[PDB]
Amino acid sequence: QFEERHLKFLQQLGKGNFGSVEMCRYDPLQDNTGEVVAVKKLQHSTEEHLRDFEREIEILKSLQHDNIVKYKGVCYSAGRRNLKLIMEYLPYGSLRDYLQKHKERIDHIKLLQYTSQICKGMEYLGTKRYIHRDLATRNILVENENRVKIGDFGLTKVLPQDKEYYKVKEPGESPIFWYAPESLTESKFSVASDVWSFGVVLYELFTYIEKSKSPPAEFMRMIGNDKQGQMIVFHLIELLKNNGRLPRPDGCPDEIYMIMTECWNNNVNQRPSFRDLALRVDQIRDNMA
Ligand SMILES: Cc1cnc(Nc2ccc(C3CCN(C)CC3)c(F)c2)nc1Nc1ccc(F)c(NS(=O)(=O)C(C)(C)C)c1
Repeated sequence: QFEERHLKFLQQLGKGNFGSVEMCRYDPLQDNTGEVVAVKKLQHSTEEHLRDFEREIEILKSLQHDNIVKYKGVCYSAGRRNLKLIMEYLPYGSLRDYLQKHKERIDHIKLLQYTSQICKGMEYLGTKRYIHRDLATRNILVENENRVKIGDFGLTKVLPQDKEYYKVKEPGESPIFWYAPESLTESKFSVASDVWSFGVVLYELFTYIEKSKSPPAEFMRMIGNDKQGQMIVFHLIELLKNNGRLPRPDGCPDEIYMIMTECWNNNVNQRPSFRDLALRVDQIRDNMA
């Protein structure tokens, strides 16, 4: 629906796993009344990466929800090379940077508002049998001080119709410090592993992205920064199997940390559902106010 002729590059917002996002202005009338949008593109437009990207575009086009970033369309060069994904532009950036910038103004009730919105988005994903796999505060965008949206689906996979997990081991490597143990061991991704990584997201939120307190920093301090390469993963594995966990962030109430640790259950079936998570978070929020 979008003509590359009319996309005006303004800035690069960020570059991730094989892709980049740019702030552009769609101005077809050339009269500077066009709207600012986000444009996602691939940087090695391989045929693998391109059909992965087309599956991602279909997934996003199929999602409609207040806490999911709005798909707007696609734009492709002459022929079908240089496929680009057009999305709404959220003006406050990732939840990670936003939380780091306004940490003295954002109180715990606000953190829980964000948490509840994240779990409603994730529950919508699950009702569509989608597994996000990559959920992290860097992937959560801020539309304004009262609304956040899950903002990238480059790793989202559709569950097989006959099973509740999806096995995928991708070249290059991903956020091991957000990954469930079964995803480190057997490359199994499921709603429950998304729940584990939501627990890590909640941890993130209550650390306010303090420098010492990132999951990579805490985990590599717990396993020792002396170790190298592949062995990192191995040690992480057993750190998780001896119930080594991320610590309670400073100032976090014990019930929020208990939600965190309950999503960090080694037993995949004993992890809470996103609807129960929203329930508990909304009732804690109600209690605080
Ligand atoms: C869809 C979308 C709609 N709007 C915005 N708005 C937006 C506004 C402001 C800033 C920053 C503020 C100031 N700094 C310095 C520069 C920009 C911003 F980064 C984004 N972003 C979007 N996607 C996006 C963009 C960039 C990213 F890195 C990520 N991360 S990502 O998912 O992991 C991955 C890299 C895609 C794998 C996602």
